[PDB]
Amino acid sequence: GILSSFKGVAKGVAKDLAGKLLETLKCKITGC
Repeated sequence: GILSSFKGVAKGVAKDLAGKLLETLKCKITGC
């Protein structure tokens, strides 16, 4: 389903988006 894919992944996008694009520094800082 689309909703399944979104709620599975999109639900935590607010923080994790930065985790991906800024992996070089957010994940090092926050510990993603």
